[PDB]
Amino acid sequence: NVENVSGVQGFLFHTDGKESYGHRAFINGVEIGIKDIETVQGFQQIIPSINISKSDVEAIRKAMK
Amino acid sequence: ENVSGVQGFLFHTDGKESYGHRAFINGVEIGIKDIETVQGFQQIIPSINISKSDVEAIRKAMK
Amino acid sequence: NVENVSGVQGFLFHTDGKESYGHRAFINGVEIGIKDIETVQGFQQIIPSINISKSDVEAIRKAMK
Amino acid sequence: ENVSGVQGFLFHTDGKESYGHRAFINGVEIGIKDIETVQGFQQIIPSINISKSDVEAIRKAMK
Amino acid sequence: NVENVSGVQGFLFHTDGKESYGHRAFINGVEIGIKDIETVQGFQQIIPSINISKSDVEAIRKAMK
Amino acid sequence: ENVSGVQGFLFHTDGKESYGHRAFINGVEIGIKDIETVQGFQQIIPSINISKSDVEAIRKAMK
Amino acid sequence: ENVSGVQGFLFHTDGKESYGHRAFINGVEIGIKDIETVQGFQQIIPSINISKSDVEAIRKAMK
Amino acid sequence: NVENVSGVQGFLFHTDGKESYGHRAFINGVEIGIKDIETVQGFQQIIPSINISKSDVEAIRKAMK
Repeated sequence: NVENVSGVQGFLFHTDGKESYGHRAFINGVEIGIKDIETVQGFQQIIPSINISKSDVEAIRKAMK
Repeated sequence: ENVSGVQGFLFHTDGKESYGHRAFINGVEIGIKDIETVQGFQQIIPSINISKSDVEAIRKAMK
Repeated sequence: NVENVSGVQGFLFHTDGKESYGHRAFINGVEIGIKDIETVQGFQQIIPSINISKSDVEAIRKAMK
Repeated sequence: ENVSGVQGFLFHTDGKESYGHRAFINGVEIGIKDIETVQGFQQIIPSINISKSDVEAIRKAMK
Repeated sequence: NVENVSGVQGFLFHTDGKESYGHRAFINGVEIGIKDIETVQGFQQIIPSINISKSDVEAIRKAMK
Repeated sequence: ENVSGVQGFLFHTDGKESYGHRAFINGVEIGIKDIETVQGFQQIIPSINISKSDVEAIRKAMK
Repeated sequence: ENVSGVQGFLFHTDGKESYGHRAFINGVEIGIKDIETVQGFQQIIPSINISKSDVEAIRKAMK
Repeated sequence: NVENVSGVQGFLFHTDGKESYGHRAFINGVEIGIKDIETVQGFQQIIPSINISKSDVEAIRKAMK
């Protein structure tokens, strides 16, 4: 819809399942772990935050180059 | 602009012979195992119906 | 108008004339036949659906590379 | 974004010497034989009037 | 503002001064003369129509490659 | 999208030493002789004020 | 379109060990010394919170 | 949000601190000084105008190539 001023493309992801892996993100094609909730809430201001099951992360990694 | 860095769609059939949920994500076809992941990606990409008999043709059109 | 999230460019086409060829589509420059109405209704969620006479398909093919 | 993958326009003249309906579609000029096809493409590209005497100049400007 | 579906970039131009040169246009970087008013009204549906004095056409040509 | 195929701006000064109206059109600087042309291009590109003393610096920033 | 010619974001932490205000501007990471500059760039780019412990990972994702 | 017709990307900058450097601008990646207020008000019609402390200009220069 509207232009992306941030120079950041990607999303935060986590699971609400029984085996959490914390919060992680794809940022410009680079997967990282997020250690602090402050950082999660900061990036929630500029990129989407979605749910991904632990069993599906491997497949998402291959699609995100 | 597309802030998510994701282009593609989820697809499945409601016919009698399900192939589960799959997706094209940035030109890469993957299977999706869990409904949590389906609903997560439904927040950022479209989700459409494709019959099992038509998947082969859609595969050739994509990538 | 609005951005294309689907990564799909093209259209469905069919004729309402006397000699139907079923439903077909151009998807990212690739022409395919569509076998099932479920697939037609699915792609109608993301790409246009237009009418093309059987006599005009040959000319449209050459324009769509 | 243009989801249809089609860029161009239909053109015809309402003058006394018709040349039918034609179109530039993705830089390729074609003739259109049937009104069903004209109305189909009118859903996704503009349709304008061009006199027969001006088609040669428009051809040179396109492609 | 909104996307250009026509595959045409340019403008019609004419002068209302004392020495008219008729209607002309830049279409995709190519300057052409327009012979018939039907064509002027057709292209007015998809590209702007502006006034350019005869004395200024030479300078506009050099800017339009 | 910009349908006009023109990117740039008109510029002039209202100071005591006018340099007339000029424009950058697609990275090419030109002089404009007639007010009809100024008002024509004001329909499709912005028109701003630039002092004579600042034109040299704007020229270096453009093209 | 982005008229400012600036893509990026300001970042800081509200934790106990501040690293001040920093920014990624067109893929270049810089420190910002003065609040006037922070408020100036807040007019044109987003400003987000990043914990000190996460800056290393964000650096690797950027540039 | 909306398209940039001007062919100009950048911003004006100045400080309201104790040691002013006047008005300056980045125009298409080129830093210039602005001598006259007429020019400042003209470019304020097409590009943003922001505050930058004198102490921070050096860092902004390196980010703006």
